[PDB]
Amino acid sequence: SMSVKKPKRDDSKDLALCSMILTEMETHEDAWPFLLPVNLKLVPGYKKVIKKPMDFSTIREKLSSGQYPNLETFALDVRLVFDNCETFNEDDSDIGRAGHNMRKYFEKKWTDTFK
Repeated sequence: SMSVKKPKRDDSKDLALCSMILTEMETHEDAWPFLLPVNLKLVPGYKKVIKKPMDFSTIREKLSSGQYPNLETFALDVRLVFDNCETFNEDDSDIGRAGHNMRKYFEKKWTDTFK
């Protein structure tokens, strides 16, 4: 509350550390469904169904241009990429499996870097 603060967690490396996590997600062999925005002209249903499209290239641009106010807003966009994937793709598909794999990979890097 006013004039009453928890001890100050060092957040000065968070930008760099989120950038490294993102590089590792970009270079995973199962990243291919997530590297670029879904083409809304060429994928029937996507525009209407997925209210908030997100992909790695869009996170990378937001990161590089100071559009994440803190590391939690960054995690929310990464998770949004996989939540969208689950909404639109069957579990038993290459893309559906890719998303489960990448979400796992992300959550481990996230815990090991920050928790």
